[PDB]
Amino acid sequence: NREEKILNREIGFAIGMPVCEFDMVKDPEVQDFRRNILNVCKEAVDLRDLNSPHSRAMYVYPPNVESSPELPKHIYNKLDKGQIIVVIWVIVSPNNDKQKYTLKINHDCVPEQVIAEAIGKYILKVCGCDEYFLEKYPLSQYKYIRSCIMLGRMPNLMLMAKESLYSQLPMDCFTMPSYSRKSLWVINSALRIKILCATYVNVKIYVRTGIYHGGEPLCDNVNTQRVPCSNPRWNEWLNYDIYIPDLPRAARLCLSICSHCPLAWGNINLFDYTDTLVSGKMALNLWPVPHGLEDLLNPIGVTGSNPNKETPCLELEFDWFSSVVKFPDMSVIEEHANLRENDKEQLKAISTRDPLSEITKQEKDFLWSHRHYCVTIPEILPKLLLSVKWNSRDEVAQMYCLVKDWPPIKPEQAMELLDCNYPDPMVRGFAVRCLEKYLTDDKLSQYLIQLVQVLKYEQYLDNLLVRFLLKKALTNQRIGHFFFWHLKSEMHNKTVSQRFGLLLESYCRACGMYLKHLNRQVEAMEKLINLTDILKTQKVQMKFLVEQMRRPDFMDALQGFLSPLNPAHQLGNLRLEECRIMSSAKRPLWLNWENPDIMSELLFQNNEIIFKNGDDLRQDMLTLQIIRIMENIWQNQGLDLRMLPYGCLSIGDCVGLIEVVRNSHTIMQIQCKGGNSHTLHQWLKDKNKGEIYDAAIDLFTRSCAGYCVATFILGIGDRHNSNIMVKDDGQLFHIDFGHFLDQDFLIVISKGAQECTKTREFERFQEMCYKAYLAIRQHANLFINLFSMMLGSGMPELQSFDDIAYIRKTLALDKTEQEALEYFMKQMNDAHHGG
Ligand SMILES: Cc1nc(NC(=O)N2CCC[C@H]2C(N)=O)sc1-c1ccnc(C(C)(C)C(F)(F)F)c1
Repeated sequence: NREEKILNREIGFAIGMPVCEFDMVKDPEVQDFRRNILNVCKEAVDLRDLNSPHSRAMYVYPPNVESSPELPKHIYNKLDKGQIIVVIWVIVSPNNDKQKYTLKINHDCVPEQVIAEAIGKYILKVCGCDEYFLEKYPLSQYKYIRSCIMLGRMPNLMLMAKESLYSQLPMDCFTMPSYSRKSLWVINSALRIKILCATYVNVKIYVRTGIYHGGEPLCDNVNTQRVPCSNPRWNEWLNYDIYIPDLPRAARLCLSICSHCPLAWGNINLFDYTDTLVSGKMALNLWPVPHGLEDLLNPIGVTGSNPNKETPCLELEFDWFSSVVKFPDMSVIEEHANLRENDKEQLKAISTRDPLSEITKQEKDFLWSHRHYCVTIPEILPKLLLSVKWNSRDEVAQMYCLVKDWPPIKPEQAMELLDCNYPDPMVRGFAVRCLEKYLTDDKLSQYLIQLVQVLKYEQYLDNLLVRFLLKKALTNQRIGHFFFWHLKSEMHNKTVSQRFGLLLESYCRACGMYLKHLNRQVEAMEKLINLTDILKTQKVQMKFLVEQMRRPDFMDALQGFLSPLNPAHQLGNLRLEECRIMSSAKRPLWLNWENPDIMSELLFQNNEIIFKNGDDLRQDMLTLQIIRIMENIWQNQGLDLRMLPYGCLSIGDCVGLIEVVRNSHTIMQIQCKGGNSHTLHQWLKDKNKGEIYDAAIDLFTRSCAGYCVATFILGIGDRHNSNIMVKDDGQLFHIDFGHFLDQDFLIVISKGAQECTKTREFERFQEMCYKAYLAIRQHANLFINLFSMMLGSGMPELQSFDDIAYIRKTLALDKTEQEALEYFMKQMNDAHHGG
């Protein structure tokens, strides 16, 4: 076929695993997933082609927008009576002559008004990248115009006739592949499950078991007798304290061959995606030794079986009811389940506490009793759920009248419900139902790294989170682009390869034309991915890389595609001269691309990117996104702390891409230390003289107050002279993040004086440093939720809550607002010896 086979090899390249290899998968829980049940995502395509070509265009080019419509008061003061001056680079002649035009327009206007003033047949293109002003959003909402107003930059916006884009987007529609087309509450018996034997036991060995719903034990942890290692003929019908109807929906039984150190752990759902209590013999390969865990079991893991079949396999014999028993529908459960001194104040004391606050059982019973009032205060839902034992049918039934009827909570609050705890299929249903309705495309863009890692927390392959993420990826090629590259990064993990290959190929069938560009991205990456592996010492390196991009096969894949950091950055022919290799630890690729846009000179004549291959960049993105929200809740309250949360994307295993800031000058190891202690201020002064000397100092403090407290609140690592850089408008920021939660700058704030503490400018630096954590400690629930969502990300730092206790220490969440003022002051006056 010319429509089925046209796509099934492009897909095999854009995932790296042939669709044939997943056609031959014998596991019954893949074919049911891939069938038309997910292919209702074609409705997403129906959404993206509803009103052609405007709907198609808004799909293909996603606006980059700020989540804050109303411009803040200080940014409003950054404007001349709330007015921005923008240059319009009209092109009319067929030649290269450009007719520019300058306009003074109210910052609350719209691209339609810009079109009307400059002169609907035209669209505004950001001059130097394929950023397009298309939909009816205010000018100041776009990140380009908002950043222009913030930095006082001169905004550049060329005019292009719409036909130059409407006719530049060939259509590519959706063709389906060949695969297009008792009750557990009436039994009376304890949980009685047999261990047969282990096929590949490794050298009194016993199976330690237990029922878990979360990290919470659901009964006594039944064990086996101590058989000899040679012949593990267990054959034991272990009797669990858990009565079978009491088994909850997500109650994966946890095996542990234990020599009480677990030789091998493994989770197995006590249900399945069709709500069937697993029966019959089951030979499952067990997962390797727990990663940094000395627990009695390892419920911190994935359900199902191990794809690697060389691991010790244990044989099990589940319940034999001589029939099939199904978990009741939610209607039957719901039918089954069918004051101001502290009953209103203690509740608010709980709600305002972080989810990491260990709720006492004496207070868990208080939370449990006031179900009828905790429903009125929404932000307590993450804590009411933990106030319920999953040992019981009646307890969980009582909750299912609450979390199903719970009024929706704010999206950053509903993102905690998708962690390792809260593993109920309906808790995550509520979390995703809130995340769909309230989360916006740029907040989703920030939080997508979190949402990808919580696919692994839902127990079946056809989640509702999968549906949400796929539908969003089929409407913007930023959710699509970054979702695709997140999954491609997490393909190399065998644990989630089965999920993520199917998810990827579900996306590669309905993304559209972008797949080719996506392939051209992947191809362009896999040469660089190859190139780095070829590379794994500079002049030979420089000439080798020049030779390796001058070849026609290499130069073909490395030209005319889009940046994996920004598809709006239309990469053209490589600037062969300005591409080099650093003398760094992993030797990343400094790569420069000329802009095929006619007028490259406005934003940037050339596009610069760092290509790291060897270091994980999920923690780097985690730091940069925490920085982004911290800035957005500092620069929305009027505390004009200035910083740069820039682009970062890990494209595979420990391989990724970083947008170079060319404005930010050399590292301070040379820009300040010259690879004397007065170099930084002198260099900043000689590069900024006159009446402009205010901001170049004024924005330095606001660029050092917000990063001394960010490196504090999140416990970020050491700040060497090779880790910090500085712009020329006084801005500085940190670039080499990574692992965390584990004076030259002083004289600049005092404007060159060798004595700084006595100065008033140092005092204002302190008084904005304090206001920095005044609101960050007011917004701690968001940060705790975000940190908690990355526990199963595989990051070596976020393994358990014992590491998120570090941010608890740094923010001191237990103390009162007045008492927390001196908490930072102690370490702050310890760092610089007085303040
Ligand atoms: C965001 C960003 N902007 C840069 N800017 C220049 O390097 N510039 C700016 C122009 C000249 C050049 C220079 N020598 O000054 S670097 C950088 C960055 C971000 C993250 N990690 C790194 C490295 C180099 C430490 C790593 F780890 F990748 F090797 C760099």
